[PDB]
Amino acid sequence: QINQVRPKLPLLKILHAAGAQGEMFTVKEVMHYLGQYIMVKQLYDQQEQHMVYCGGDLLGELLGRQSFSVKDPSPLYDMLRKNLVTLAT
Ligand SMILES: COc1cccc([C@@H]2N=C(c3ccc(OC)cc3OC(C)C)N(C(=O)N3CCNC(=O)C3)[C@@H]2c2ccc(Cl)cc2)c1
Repeated sequence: QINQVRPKLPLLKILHAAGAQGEMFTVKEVMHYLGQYIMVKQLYDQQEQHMVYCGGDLLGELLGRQSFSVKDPSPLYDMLRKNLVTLAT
């Protein structure tokens, strides 16, 4: 209810697969369900949780690659800006 916008359609399918329902979502509203999705699907390595391997996911089939490290916010913001539709650049 923060006058927020809609994400990319495969992101909305990943949110539905997490058990959610929606149209408009913030990065925080996405993340609540995306952390839950990655945990229930196990899209991470138990020993290196600082990486997620979405290149094998719908996020990967959309972007051609979506495997990344969570410790590096700059390339992560560049990916987010393509998967959650917004301003910038
Ligand atoms: C700005 O938007 C973000 C984008 C990417 C990452 C983050 C955040 N970084 C981590 C996280 C960080 C470190 C880590 O391990 C060292 C594990 C993490 O969780 C993933 C494995 C799900 N995320 C988590 O969900 N967490 C971190 C906090 N505690 C948890 O149990 C789960 C967030 C996340 C992950 C993926 C997405 Cl698509 C969205 C949100 C925010």
